[PDB]
Amino acid sequence: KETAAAKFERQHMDSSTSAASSSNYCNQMMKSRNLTKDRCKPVNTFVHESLADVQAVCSQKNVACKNGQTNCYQSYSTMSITDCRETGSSKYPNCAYKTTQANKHIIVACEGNPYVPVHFDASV
Ligand SMILES: [Cl-]
Ligand SMILES: [Cl-]
Repeated sequence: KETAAAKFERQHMDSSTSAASSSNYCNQMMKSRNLTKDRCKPVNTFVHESLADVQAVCSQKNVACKNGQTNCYQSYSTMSITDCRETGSSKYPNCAYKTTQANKHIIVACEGNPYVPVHFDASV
């Protein structure tokens, strides 16, 4: 009951802000995107660009994925992103995250028809 594309959108897209506000962005977004349900998702990145700009990456620079697959693509430009990672004080169900805002290239795995992002691999 979620497509790979839709799961990618939910976990990784935050086009409604230009950049993480505040230290509490990650606590709020990890909860609101339902990434804290039965466990605290340990690590997650949100991208502050339009969905079209992110989708476009699937036609940009083809690079290997960490896992050796060959359907990864690296954004030609940097993009506003926020990395969310659990802190030592995080104990499910009181999940706690460090918010780190940055401008980096993103690397995504793409697939399907239409050929769209299905996994966030990394930022550089
Ligand atoms: Cl979909
Ligand atoms: Cl991630």
